[PDB]
Amino acid sequence: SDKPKRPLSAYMLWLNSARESIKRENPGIKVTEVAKRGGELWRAMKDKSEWEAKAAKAKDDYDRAVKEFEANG
Repeated sequence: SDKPKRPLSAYMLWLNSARESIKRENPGIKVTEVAKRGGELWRAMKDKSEWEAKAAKAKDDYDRAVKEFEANG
């Protein structure tokens, strides 16, 4: 397999689910101003338990899969 979905922060998972809808509604906003606004929708949407818990899942499928990813010496 290739590089597995590395584990990250919850606010990040949502950042990926809104990265496309973020640059669209935004004027090609810079990556530095993309996080300042991404923090408003993140806490203005529903909650974090969605992504946060989701990160754990990648964790299990990440420690076990990375091995396969690292077994390509």
